[PDB]
Amino acid sequence: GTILIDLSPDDKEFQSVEEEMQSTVREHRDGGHAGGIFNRYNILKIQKVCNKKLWERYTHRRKEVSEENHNHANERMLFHGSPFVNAIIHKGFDERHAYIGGMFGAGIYFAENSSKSNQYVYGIGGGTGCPVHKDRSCYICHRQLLFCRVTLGKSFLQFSAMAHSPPGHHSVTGRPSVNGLALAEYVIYRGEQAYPEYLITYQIMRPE
Ligand SMILES: CN1c2ncccc2C(=O)N[C@H]1c1ccc(Cl)cc1Cl
Ligand SMILES: [Zn+2]
Repeated sequence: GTILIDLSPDDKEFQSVEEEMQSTVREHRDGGHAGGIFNRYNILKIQKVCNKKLWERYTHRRKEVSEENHNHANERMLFHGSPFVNAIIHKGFDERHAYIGGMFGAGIYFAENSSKSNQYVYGIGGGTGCPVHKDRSCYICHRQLLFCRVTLGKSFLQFSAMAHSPPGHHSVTGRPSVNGLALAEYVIYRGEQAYPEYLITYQIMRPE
């Protein structure tokens, strides 16, 4: 029951989502190995993901968390890149979409840096790159990211360089403690704590 609604580039909503995408690009410690080499994106399309049952599943869980955390859901808008994005927008997030080998355990990971999520579009470590050219830095092929509404509740803070949340917490926050320019990454352990709100289609752009 998912429908996708295209946003106009003239729409303030398109513009605010594009700005969050573009402004959160950073350099990565792999020199571009996983995600490719780029400083900005060519945004091709931004679509709103509308699914009433998935939305109600999200808001139900959001209310439970909020009531466990002094009426504070601690909701964020975060990026998610995955080879499962077409399944996620139709079926919702669930344990099949978790990263079993993640550093905070088997969970569903999200990023503040759009370029961090871009590293995972073609799989863990960028897999083998795009299916057409086998190129992790492909400038031709269209990529997709999700910009998701995420309930963190009481988040366990890890200072750093499906499983359960730590007891007494609803998520984990990975705070960068070496790279002064990296933004945070977050993990949830219940698929109901995220809603895939926007589907963003783009290309990475070759630096000039
Ligand atoms: C694991 N990965 C991430 N890790 C840190 C920050 C953000 C992300 C993200 O955007 N995607 C996840 C992810 C990628 C691929 C697969 Cl198969 C599962 C996940 Cl959870
Ligand atoms: Zn390609």
